[PDB]
This record gives sequence, C-alpha cells and structure tokens, in this order.
Amino acid sequence: YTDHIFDDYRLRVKALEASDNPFAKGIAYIAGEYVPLHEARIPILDQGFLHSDLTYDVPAVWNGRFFRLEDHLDRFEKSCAQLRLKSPLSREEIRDRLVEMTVKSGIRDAYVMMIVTRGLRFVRQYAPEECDNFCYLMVMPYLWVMDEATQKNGGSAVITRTVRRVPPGAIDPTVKNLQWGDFTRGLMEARDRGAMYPILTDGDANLTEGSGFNVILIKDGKLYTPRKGVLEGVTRKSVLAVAEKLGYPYTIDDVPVELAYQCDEILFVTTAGGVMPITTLDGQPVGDGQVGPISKALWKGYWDAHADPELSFAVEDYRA
Amino acid sequence: MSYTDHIFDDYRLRVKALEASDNPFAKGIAYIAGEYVPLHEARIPILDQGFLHSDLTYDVPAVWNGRFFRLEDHLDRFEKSCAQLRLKSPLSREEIRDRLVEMTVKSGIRDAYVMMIVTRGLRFVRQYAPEECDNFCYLMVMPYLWVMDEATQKNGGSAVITRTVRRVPPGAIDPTVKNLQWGDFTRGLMEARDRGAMYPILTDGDANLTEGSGFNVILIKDGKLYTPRKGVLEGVTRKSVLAVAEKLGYPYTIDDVPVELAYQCDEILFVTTAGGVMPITTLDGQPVGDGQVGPISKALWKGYWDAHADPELSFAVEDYRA
Ligand SMILES: Cc1ncc(COP(=O)(O)O)c(C=O)c1O
Ligand SMILES: Cc1ncc(COP(=O)(O)O)c(C=O)c1O
Ligand SMILES: [Cl-]
Repeated sequence: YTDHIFDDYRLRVKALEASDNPFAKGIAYIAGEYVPLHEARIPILDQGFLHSDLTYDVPAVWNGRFFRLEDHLDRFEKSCAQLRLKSPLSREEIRDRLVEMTVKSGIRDAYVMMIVTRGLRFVRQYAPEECDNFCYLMVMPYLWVMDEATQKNGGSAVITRTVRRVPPGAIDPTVKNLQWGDFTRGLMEARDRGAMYPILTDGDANLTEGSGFNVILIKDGKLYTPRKGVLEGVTRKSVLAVAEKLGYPYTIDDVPVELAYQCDEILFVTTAGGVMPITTLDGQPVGDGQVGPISKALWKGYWDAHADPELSFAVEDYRA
Repeated sequence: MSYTDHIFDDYRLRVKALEASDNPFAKGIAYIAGEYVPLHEARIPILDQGFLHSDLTYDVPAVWNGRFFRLEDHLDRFEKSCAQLRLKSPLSREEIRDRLVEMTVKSGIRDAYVMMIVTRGLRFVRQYAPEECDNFCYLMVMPYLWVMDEATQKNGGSAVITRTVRRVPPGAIDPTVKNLQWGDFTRGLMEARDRGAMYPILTDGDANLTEGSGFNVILIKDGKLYTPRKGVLEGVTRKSVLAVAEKLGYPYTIDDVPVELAYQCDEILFVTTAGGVMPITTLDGQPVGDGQVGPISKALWKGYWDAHADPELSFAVEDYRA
C-alpha cells in the first residue's frame, strides 16, 4: 500500500540529490538573511538556547503542496501568545517567506520549521513585553520518524516504565516546545528494551503521546486517542477527519493504559512521516502483528488529502 | 551600617576597573569548536540538538576576586550529569578546567559567571544510539550575574509560592541533572511578576516546596534550617551554606519541606552560584517573620562569602598552572 505515494516520492528525492542548488540540502532565514541550512548559526546568548525559551511549529510540503499551513500558523500564534512571545514577523510575513524559501530551495517534499525565541533578554530581569523576540525559519528535505521500509510492516514501541510525561501544570503540552527531557529518556528506554519508539503515560494510568507524535488506538472499528497531556496534532486532526468520511467512530478522551494491550491496531501520527503503524508493543504483537485494514484506509485517506485544494496549495500558484 | 558592604564595596571597585578595560574579552569569552570568540559574537549551529531538543546538561561555577570557588564540586556534578544523559564531553575534565582558567585570565574578569555545556551534537537519539553521537562542548566566561543584586539583598527580596505552575516531577525530568528545560521556572517567573513579586517558589504539586528559577530554598525556624531533598538540584551553594551552618552550630535537615512551613518560618534564604545567599523578606505579599533580614541569614551570608578565600575550597586563577 506504500507504493501509492513512495514511488513518486523516491523519484523527487533522486532529482533533489542531483541538484547543484546550494539550498537543496535546506535553507534557513536568520536575521533577514537566507543561509544554507548546514552553515546556519544562532547566537549562543539566544534564550531559545540558554533556557529553551521558545515555541515552534512544523508544517510539511508534499509534491510541492503545503498541507494545512493555516492550521499550523493558527496553532503557532496560539503557542506564541501562551508564552507571551510576539513574532517579529507577521503571520502573513512567515507564510510569504516559507513559500519563497521552498521555491528558492527547489525542495518539493519538505520538513518546515517556524521558531520564536525570547531573544537575548530573559524574563527574570525584564518583563516579557520588554523582550525583543527572535524568529527563525527553516526548510529542509522531508524527515521520516518512520520510513517507507518500516511502515510496510509497522514499527515497535513500549509503554515507558522508567519515565512519565511532563504534566501540563508544569509545561503546557498544547504549546509545541523543544523541552524533550521526558521524550529523550523515553527514546533511550525504548532502545534499552529493543523497541524503536516510546509511548509515555501521564503517571495516572492513561496514555499521552510519544517523542514527536500522537497515538491512536483502534479496537472493534473505533479510534481512541488521548485528549489531555498531549499536543493537539494537525496529523491527528487530519486522520480523524478521514475517519469521519469513512464512517469510523472516534473519541478524543482519556485512554487508559489497559486499552493499549487489548486493541486491534496502533497508529502513531505526526507531520514528519504521516500515518505510522505500530505492530509490536512491549515485545508482543499488536493484535495479529499485521498492519491492520483501518490503518491502511486512514493512511490512504491522509495522503489522498494532500491534493485536496481546501487543505493544500501548490507553491508556484501562491502569490505574496 | 549595611551588612552587604562586607563584599560589595570591594566588588563595586573591581567592576569599575573592568568596565574601563579595553580587553576585547572583558565582556566575556566563549570556547566554540577549538576557537576563543568574544561572547557577544559567539554562535552555535542551529542544527545543534542542544537547541532542537534542549538535549544537553551544563554546570555553573563562579570566580570571585580572582578565585574559583568549589570548581571541583561543579566538575564532579557536571561529569555525573553527563553520564546520566549518556553524554561524553569531547574535552576531558582536565581540559575543561585548564581552558576555564585560561579564558578567565585571558578575559581579565575578577568576578565571573562561568558555564560548561555539553550537547548531543548534530545527531538525535531516535535514529542513532547515544554512543553513535559526537557530543559538543561549549565553555563561556562572563561578568558575574546577580539573581538578587546588592540593593535587594540589603532589605531582602519578594517571592510567591506558585499556584499556576508546579515543578516538573523527577520521573519526567531528573532535577539532579542540571538542565535548561525551564518551561516550569519560566511560567513561575511570569506568575511572580503578575503577582507583584520578584521570584517564584515552585511546589512539587503534592503540598511540598521544591526550588525556584535557578536557586535552592532554605527555611529557617527556631534556629534550624529546612531545605527540600527531592525534586531539586543538589546545589553547591546549598552545600556551602549547610557546611557554614554545621560549623556555626545551626542544625539543618535535608528532607520534605511541607508548604505550610513557608508561612510559619522566621527567615527564608534563596541560594545559587549566581548571587550567593539571597534573603527573602516578603512571601505572597506578607512579611517573612518580622519583615527584616534575620540574624541567621546574615551569619550564613558572611560565612559563605568568607569561605571564597579558604585555600581548600578555592584557588587564585593566577597561581593555577595547566
Ligand atoms: C510532542 C509532539 N506530539 C505530537 C506531534 C505531532 O503533531 P503534528 O501532527 O501537529 O505534527 C509532535 C510534532 O512533531 C510533537 O512534538
Ligand atoms: C534549578 C536550580 N536549582 C539550584 C540551583 C543552584 O545550584 P548551585 O547552588 O549549585 O548553583 C540552580 C542554579 O542555576 C538551578 O538552576
Ligand atoms: Cl477526557
């Protein structure tokens, strides 16, 4: 079922790797300058580094079409407000520059980043309103949390037992952030236990999310995905809209840990890879150990949606 | 006659001298990829996982009147922190020490805030085993920073026990491993400002006190010191103040500190490398005890700073040799 998109994608990557464009390996916007991604540098005094004082968002370009960029911009502006950050670049400026950098790079399948940091001033010495916040933009070749090869059979995960999710009353998980202390411990625990990915609990016997992805349990034809303690993922939104069209019931609510061990299918969903089936959990098969039919149908709907003119636009039909 | 003059008179003179210096490193110096760079020109690659996933640990010793204080304790904790996160410094312990002293002498700074950082580097631990990652080391020496300045120490600072945020629990992020994932502390600083206070004190969300944004907390009641054990960094400043407390005959306990005790204590100290002993005289808009900097705070303050000359716990940067 992967050939549906990956045959065409592999052709586009071949063309990009053959390109002599100095931005084909990626492009960064830093202080009004476009720089090749691997030469791009930020000041070490940026509080985005010295206190991870930032928020970010990651839309994708697929076959030269941005997917749900307005949803990512909406969530980014919301995230900025929650942390009392104000982007020096307008929402409309960010959109214009992200499209320009995509065209300028020639990258047709892109992992895109918009970052706002506190700047050089910290919020102990200064009110947030007295801080001049920084904006960084990056466009790079599309990244896969789960690659084609792994998606064909599904990946492996564990419910972490050495680490639990940062609670929202400490750090708000609806505000996309790079304070991955728990997720990083999770990835190490997964490798220790011979699995690719962690699923973190809330420390109260419910599932939350993983290292850069939401979790969807499928049982008896119904989708179950955590409400609290997680990022409100754009991939999750897309997959649930596809589920609605196909007549699959879903609920965004508490997901008790027990349900992970009794379900038929598990999906991980994220911008960086899309729909990512999981067929091993804690060393045991998920259901029959096969990529399930509902996973396949949602995978197809998700990718088909990247041509939907209501949800996407082509990078050349765009005008500032 | 103010008790703060004991150190600030001499320090205000030394800064004046430094602000007159033409040395291009007098504003600070960074080690980046085997090069010394002026601090305000120093840059790191945007793809450093120290940035893209705050995948790092750090430590902060200080230089005072040209003497490093307890640098070996900071190096000990840094190596422990690196091991916990499966980071290996590309610079040995001995190289970090040599370079930190070199950068201090080269800068001419007599009162410095020092920073040793190790990040994951350009590879992340999803695609790669941690042993496959070539980790980066960054060093910085800059003019000494004050979480609480001279003016505030004279009458004491203001704090609140946070009610809009709690501390990241140890089973999410290990607080004994010094890290820059300040999501909770940053919320705390914003809440403090909203409530007309300088500093936050975060609870563990289970009715105990933890630490604040870059400092440990010590309560003092009926001559006894109480400081949280769990949910906090094991501060070198806290260690020093407790040694000064043991030597002066003040009993102390490192254990759970229930929130209630904050409202019933006689004195409150915040302790950190970036400011030292920092008395707190207002809590949730009300006086701490009699609203004055207390006698035990002053005694511990004096002992802490006096110990920056002790030859067993400090060394002069000029007398050091690689
Ligand atoms: C913690 C976390 N959860 C979930 C996601 C996926 O959400 P989205 O589909 O909006 O990328 C990400 C994104 O990388 C993430 O960092
Ligand atoms: C969270 C936290 N606790 C405690 C401290 C104090 O540790 P030390 O006294 O060793 O500097 C700091 C210093 O920055 C800190 O960030
Ligand atoms: Cl719910």
